[PDB]
Amino acid sequence: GLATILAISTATPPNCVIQADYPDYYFKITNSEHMTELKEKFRRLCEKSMIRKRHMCLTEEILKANPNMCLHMGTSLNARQDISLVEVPKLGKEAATKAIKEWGQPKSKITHLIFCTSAGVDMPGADYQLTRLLGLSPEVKRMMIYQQGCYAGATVLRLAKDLTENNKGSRVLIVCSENTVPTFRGPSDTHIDSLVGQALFADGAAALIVGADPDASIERPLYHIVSASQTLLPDSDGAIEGHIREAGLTVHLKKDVPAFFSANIEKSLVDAFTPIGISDWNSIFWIAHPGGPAILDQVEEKLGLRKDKLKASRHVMSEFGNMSSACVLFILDEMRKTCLEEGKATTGEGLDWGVLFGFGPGLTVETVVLRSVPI
Amino acid sequence: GLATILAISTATPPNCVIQADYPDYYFKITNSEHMTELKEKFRRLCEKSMIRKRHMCLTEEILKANPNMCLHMGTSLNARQDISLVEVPKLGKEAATKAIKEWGQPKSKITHLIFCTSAGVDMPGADYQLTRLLGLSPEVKRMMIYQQGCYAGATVLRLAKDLTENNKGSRVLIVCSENTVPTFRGPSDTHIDSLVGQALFADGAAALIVGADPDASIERPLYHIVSASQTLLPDSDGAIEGHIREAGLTVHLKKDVPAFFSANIEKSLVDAFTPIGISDWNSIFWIAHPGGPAILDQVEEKLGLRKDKLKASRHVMSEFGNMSSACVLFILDEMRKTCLEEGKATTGEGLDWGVLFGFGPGLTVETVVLRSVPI
Repeated sequence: GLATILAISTATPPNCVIQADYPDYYFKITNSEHMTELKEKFRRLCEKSMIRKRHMCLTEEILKANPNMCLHMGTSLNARQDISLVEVPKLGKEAATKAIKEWGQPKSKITHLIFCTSAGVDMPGADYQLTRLLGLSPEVKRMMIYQQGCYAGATVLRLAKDLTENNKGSRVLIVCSENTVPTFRGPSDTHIDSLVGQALFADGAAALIVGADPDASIERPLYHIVSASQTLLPDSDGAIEGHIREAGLTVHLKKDVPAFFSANIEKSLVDAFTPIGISDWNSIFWIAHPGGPAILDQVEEKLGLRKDKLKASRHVMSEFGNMSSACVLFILDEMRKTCLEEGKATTGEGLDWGVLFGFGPGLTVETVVLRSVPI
Repeated sequence: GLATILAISTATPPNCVIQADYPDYYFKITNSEHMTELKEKFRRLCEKSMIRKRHMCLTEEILKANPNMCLHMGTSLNARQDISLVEVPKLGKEAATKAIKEWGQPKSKITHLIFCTSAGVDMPGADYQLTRLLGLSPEVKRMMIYQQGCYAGATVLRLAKDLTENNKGSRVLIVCSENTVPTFRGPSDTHIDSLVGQALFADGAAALIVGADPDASIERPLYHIVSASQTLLPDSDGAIEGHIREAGLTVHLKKDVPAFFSANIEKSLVDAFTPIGISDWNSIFWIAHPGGPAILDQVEEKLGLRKDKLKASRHVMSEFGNMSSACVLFILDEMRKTCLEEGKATTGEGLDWGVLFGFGPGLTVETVVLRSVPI
């Protein structure tokens, strides 16, 4: 067969933050109102993010209950773990139940589970928690993908393709669940790159069903996963790092990040699409992890993409912020729903071939070649 | 093709502790010599461990510099991470270099990397570090398996099987690297289960090359990975837990653990060997994760295994202790070397079919069916 996405669903915590209001709220709750210049910098970061709103399980009440999380470097990993380790599989279950209901088959037919998160590690992991919460078969074959950051929404597709194509009749449930509990922290003039995360990161979960031999009388293909590649970018060592410490997950970013991704992305397109015979990057549909807005702007400019190629990707970023691995799965869901509602000829904006990109630490570009499905 | 192990190598840190001396050493370096009854309990645990020696990168000198690690619950994750995150890929590279040398092919033919550890998470992960240290191709397809504990030496074989068999010509490098840095801590009267870990856990790394289409002119099969299953045991929730906290990785064990594994292991054997037609568990060769010695004793008793079926597994436990995911890979290396030197007819103690078991949190039994290779 050929790995095929059969259902997609998403979930977010009910609490949302309006990005226009976030600088005042953030500098107040972190006791940082004396940092007037830094607050103006943060306002500019929030304005430039092109995020309208973000969902966050971290409410004002929870932050007031956890003052060490509101320090810049407060000893707080235990408080963060206590919140996030429950929230990650809970939000994952919400998305998974909806995807399983869309699919419409018995959960006993789920043979594999891939769980992905960077919001907190535990033994047994979130894959175990989700298996028990859902009532999956105890013999479900689990793969727990921890702490791989913003490219792992593509990673899980790369993994799912090999799992489903090498196991006749297998059905893989994929769940990505991300949140800001590990990364939220007070500001510091010494650490501007942390501020970037505070402007961008958000909560969300997405779930998919994948199989390589869809039964046309009961299942409905949405996308086919044709190929999946991964590469490290030259000379990019150390550009993005995240450390799990006593103060939570600390983020470290170098100024050069968008230039690294935009200068190297065409190589990934050439390598992925030369065997297909496609070289017109405007003739394919696009899903690009959008959590770095300058990355997409510079990729668009470097490649000469028409300004609407990234519309679905930028829409998810506007309405949800950087939900890490879940973003590209939300974008797939946005695209297939918008294409159905608008009467497009395919789930890929009327086009047959598409590309899905994950970007993250390494640097690392994950490149997935997709095919759409008619109407 | 069919996933085939083509090379195996191992590595350990040079420092080792003799188990007969460890109760005195451990109770001195943790400033706990007044706890005489607890020390006697620890002596009995160390004696019943059937471990002769363990390798550990944690030295007396390093422990003296990290007093927070010597308390039972001292704030110490940062100090642990600082040691472990460099040691994990360093020891992994040592094993990987040896395995690639045995294999004898250029490192540029490695298309995939699986890295597995529970000794500390970082972004980018140990897979990235190993890629750069080894000079693997930037386009190597990486899978980072973090925090899955003592069954993950079987997990990586399950993963490698699907990766190699779905990608023609692919060659996967597997590296498992474990250490005691996150778990070492001082003793406590009300946490005897943590004391168990202090008697058992050890450092080590193993590396393998796997491919599904071995070229007999240049490559040398050692074992074939025929099937790979995973299951959760009934009624076992919470029997083993490990939490990543400000004090490091804390371990929590209920008393019933060996009985859970021994009561349920025959179901896994029947499920795995029914398509092959085997029911005599003495007629297959055995690789069993040995880090819980009572588990192997009860499995041996329950199934009626003859007294030397578990010899290779217990030998690795005796000479190296519980190195978590790396143990079963050490046992595979020990078995194929012993069989070569004893003039056995196959790499599986003269037998054709074998079973490899990982045991870990969940509970979770991973069951891998192997075939040996002749002489």
